Amino acid sequence: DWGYDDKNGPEQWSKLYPIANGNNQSPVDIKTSETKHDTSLKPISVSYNPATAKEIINVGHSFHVNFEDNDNRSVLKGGPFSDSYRLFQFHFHWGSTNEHGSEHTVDGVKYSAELHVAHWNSAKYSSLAEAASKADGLAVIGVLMKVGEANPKLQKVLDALQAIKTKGKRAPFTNFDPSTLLPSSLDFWTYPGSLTHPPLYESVTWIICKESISVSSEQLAQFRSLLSNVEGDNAVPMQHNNRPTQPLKGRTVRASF
Ligand SMILES: [Zn+2]
Repeated sequence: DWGYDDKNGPEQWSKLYPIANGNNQSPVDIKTSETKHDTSLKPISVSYNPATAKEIINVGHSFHVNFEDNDNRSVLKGGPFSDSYRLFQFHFHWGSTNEHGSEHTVDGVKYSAELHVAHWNSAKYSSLAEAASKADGLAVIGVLMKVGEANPKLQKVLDALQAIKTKGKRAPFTNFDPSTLLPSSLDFWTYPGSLTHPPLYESVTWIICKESISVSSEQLAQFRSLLSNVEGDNAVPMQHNNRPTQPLKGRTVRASF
């Protein structure tokens, strides 16, 4: 079983998942002096239907907000993509303290947390399960979260956590459009990469926003007070779930700006 502690964590993952030492691993440090501006990149277009919001789940290492993905009610288009990608989930990563917590870094700078909005290629594939292992199967928008002012758009999500405190708990989570969590500028970086935890498939086209969103110290505390243990066991707070940055191995990070 994999996690984030020292026995089962990022430095150990290569034992059952050798792709952890692959050539297209994520996250990465984005060095802005080494990025290549690409005039061919189109604007990012998101069109999400709040009716697709389904469920919030404590998954032990994190929590997930899942969406109905049976049709194209909620889609990502544009950027580097010719295909339409269907929303299926969003989640966050965070760290032990405010000083770290993001997965991607920019010129070496670590942010406090990171939002991931994940989609699958419904133009080419019939299901998430099919798409997840294909090079062009997944598209994830990453948004760096900078500690500062409380973010009111996080409210519904944070209010839901009291109902899913321990591992395996789940609740309906409905009528929510996660494009409300995105920054006002959708200027972005893009590079070919991977899932940031097992199974670590190199199936993700990353879209990293240039503009951060805010999160308060107390909002981050709410993430960290989720519990990784099952109900009735000794409490084990979910202190962190960010992977260290990985070698670019010659990949190019492109800029839309
Ligand atoms: Zn993630």
